[PDB]
Amino acid sequence: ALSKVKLNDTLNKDQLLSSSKYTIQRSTGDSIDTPNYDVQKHINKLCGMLLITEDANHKFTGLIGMLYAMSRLGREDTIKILRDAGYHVKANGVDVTTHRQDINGKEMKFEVLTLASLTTEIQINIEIESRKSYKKMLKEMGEVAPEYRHDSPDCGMIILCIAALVITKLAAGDRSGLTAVIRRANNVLKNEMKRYKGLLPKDIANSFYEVFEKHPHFIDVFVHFGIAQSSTRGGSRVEGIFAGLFMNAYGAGQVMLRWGVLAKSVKNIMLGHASVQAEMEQVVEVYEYAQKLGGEAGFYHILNNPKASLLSLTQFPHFSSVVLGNAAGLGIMGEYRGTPRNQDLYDAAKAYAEQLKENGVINYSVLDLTAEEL
Amino acid sequence: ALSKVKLNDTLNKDQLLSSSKYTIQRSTGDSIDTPNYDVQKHINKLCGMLLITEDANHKFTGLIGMLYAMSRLGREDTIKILRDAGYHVKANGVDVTTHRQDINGKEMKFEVLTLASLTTEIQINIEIESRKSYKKMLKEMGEVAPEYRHDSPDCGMIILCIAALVITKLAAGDRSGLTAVIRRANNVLKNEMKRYKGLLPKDIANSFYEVFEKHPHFIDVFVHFGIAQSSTRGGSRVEGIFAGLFMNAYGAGQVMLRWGVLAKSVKNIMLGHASVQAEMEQVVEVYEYAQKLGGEAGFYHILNNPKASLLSLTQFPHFSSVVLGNAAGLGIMGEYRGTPRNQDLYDAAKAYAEQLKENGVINYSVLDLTAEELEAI
RNA sequence: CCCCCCC
RNA sequence: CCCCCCC
RNA sequence: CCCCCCC
Ligand SMILES: O[B-](O)(O)O
Ligand SMILES: O[B-](O)(O)O
Repeated sequence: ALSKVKLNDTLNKDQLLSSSKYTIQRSTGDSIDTPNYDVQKHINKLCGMLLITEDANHKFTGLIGMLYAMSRLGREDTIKILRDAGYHVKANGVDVTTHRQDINGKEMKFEVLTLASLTTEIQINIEIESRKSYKKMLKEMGEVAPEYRHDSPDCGMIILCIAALVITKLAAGDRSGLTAVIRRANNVLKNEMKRYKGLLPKDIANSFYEVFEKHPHFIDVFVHFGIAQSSTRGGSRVEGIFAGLFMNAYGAGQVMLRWGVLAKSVKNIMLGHASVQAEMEQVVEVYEYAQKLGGEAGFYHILNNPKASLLSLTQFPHFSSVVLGNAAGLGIMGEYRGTPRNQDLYDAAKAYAEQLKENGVINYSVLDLTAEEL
Repeated sequence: ALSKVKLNDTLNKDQLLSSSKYTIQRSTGDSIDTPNYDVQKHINKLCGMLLITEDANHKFTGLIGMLYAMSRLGREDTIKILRDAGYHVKANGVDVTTHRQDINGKEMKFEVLTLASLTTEIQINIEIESRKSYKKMLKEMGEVAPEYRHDSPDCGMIILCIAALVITKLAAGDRSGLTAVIRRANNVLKNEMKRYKGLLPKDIANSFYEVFEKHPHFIDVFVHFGIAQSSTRGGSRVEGIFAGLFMNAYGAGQVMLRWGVLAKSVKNIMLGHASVQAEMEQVVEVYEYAQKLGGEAGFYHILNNPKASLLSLTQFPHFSSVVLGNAAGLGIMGEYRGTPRNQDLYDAAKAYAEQLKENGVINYSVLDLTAEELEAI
């Protein structure tokens, strides 16, 4: 039978990768700081110091943010996530030590962390500049409220909130999302920006973009932290904001998959086209593959998962075009940098979708109506 | 087939979070007082002291209320709830000690608790001001009845009754509910307010609002206490009031879910609309998800559970609008701060719902009627 | 190669 | 982001 | 909040 002449390449390719007899292990570099729960409070204070600092130097915030996420996971778990990801790790133990240095003649004491990635000389400067901003703040308002200070438990998570926004736009893979990252960091997180002078979306977002670009293993660390954080029973409102923003990243780099379901849901006529119907057998394969993977597939593009390519609908020019057309006709795309391979099908689908948002007839068969006198 | 082109994002997102291989542990701060059952009676007396005090300082009532809830749970269980929630806890043992201090020259004895959160100096002042209010009360009525005194077992739970009302309106997350909290604390809990001069709904409600804002882990403690309390076989009438008020919180921050079932139940015509029908596949996913979670989902918004966002119907502009319309047409909303994304669908649904409350024909097929002679009646 | 919107 | 009523 | 009769 001609029905038997088929080959499920999408499923078979996944099968090949899922059933590997051998494994690779990547060298991360020299050393990774793995802070445990004991150091967590200190990192939160360090995060707060950057947040209180007016016109702060967010060169290290991306890395500091990562340290806080790791301190929440705790040494044991963070090492486990690094090893499970496929990395050879030389773990550096983070401990609190008192450093004595004479700044402006007067000998001063500082509580610093034993970090390889962060110098003790740069750590003291974060505290130095924060104290300047704190005394200026104390001079302006007399007494500083718990909301405006570096001590606040929200501090670490506030920084990680923009990290969740960076992760949201990593699918583009070129820092193009930065504008949207800043925009959203202003709409959401508005109250947080009021309390902290150092909450500079652009500055912090670039720092995280840099850390994820320079250290791709940290993106795996963050994604797994975010999931672990989102597994919690409850928490603060800032922790709720983070969880929401982190979940906005789920399904990034696979918008066509969701827009495809939309086109079906709105019943765009162009889906029934002969050239679109030819692709159907194979488009179902990818949808069934996406269904099979479940939650796992959500962060496939964020973390550069090799199997992310398998979820592409771009390989089907006709279906992608009607899907993209429907999205344009419903006015839901833009400035989406996706181009339709078949222009005629796109234009036809865009036209029908534009006509759909003008009509709308009531389907009385859906409702459980008895004696109708309507 | 085009029927196969689907993706259950709601279910998959939950699956991802439910199957986490790794865990986070949060630092609560420095120390949390974990009082055991032995200290429970003392806290109830302290609660009673604030309740007998005319124009009492309810600055610490939110925290004292939490201590009573923890003393009912008992050290072991409270530590367990804190650890299960995802918090690193340095437990402080609460013990009763006698403190001698000379107030107005005369050396006085006081029974105080070894609390980190509450100073022994502030504890004595609660007792000092209560004694003043007690002697004034003794001068007014001669003999003080068991209902009017601080000794009463209801005291601790009376304070926790307004804590249940605060928890009821935490979904708004901005203290906006305070007006309703006070209002309800007057309708319900009316007899309790008669017996206690210090039962100031506004003052106590703000204290609990503050404690839940400053210490988010305490909201987890309270919710779990409330469930544990509501698991009881029986109790006092005040304990019954609490249980009822605590259960009013179940499903807060998810009113649209319940109003959606209402729209279906009343058979609002606008549900059959083309743009509403397109969303249907996905709206069922969330309803089935809510059905799957069961009782767990009830306090998802109260405790800032990460998965609470997944229960939102706001992501479906058309369905939400008809649901909100039906709620307005039936006159059940207001002043609900929810805005319909599709105005035309809302107005159409509001109109139909208004027409529904005017009609009403009897459906005789529902009843198990045999030989019908009602048409003659 | 894949990706690219909004929230 | 989510939420927001009444009881 | 719930409840509220009779036997
Ligand atoms: O543990 B180290 O090497 O002191 O940082
Ligand atoms: O147990 B403590 O430390 O005495 O309160």
